[PDB]
Amino acid sequence: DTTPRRDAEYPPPELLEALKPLHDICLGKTGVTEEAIKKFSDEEIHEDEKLKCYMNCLFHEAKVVDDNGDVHLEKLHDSLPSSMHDIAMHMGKRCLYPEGETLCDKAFWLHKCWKQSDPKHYFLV
Ligand SMILES: CC(=O)CCC=C(C)C
Repeated sequence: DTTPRRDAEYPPPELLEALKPLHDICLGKTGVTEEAIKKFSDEEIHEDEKLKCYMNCLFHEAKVVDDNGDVHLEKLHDSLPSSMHDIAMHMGKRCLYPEGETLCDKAFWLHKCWKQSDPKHYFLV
């Protein structure tokens, strides 16, 4: 079952809420559209270069990157609500080592990898 779970409990409302202002900042900086974000979240993987940098911006704004701006997966896992701890771990267990030239490339690589592993529970806002 690969259909996206979207209800009052999941994605966690408190997480969506905390991310919203970061979304406003990162959408403003990169010029990505809302539609591009929703389509990646809920339908099919697609390559939009501004979406990739939006994704990178979100990791930075969320303070889950190391000193070189790379995603620090332990910090990301700790920043998630406890209720999604196990799902996120299985979703990321074969996505440990991102490939790509730029920080935007590696951020896209991760998101794509998480979405392929568990498209029901994967989301982007
Ligand atoms: C937080 C997430 O989505 C992936 C984390 C992956 C680990 C801890 C192996």
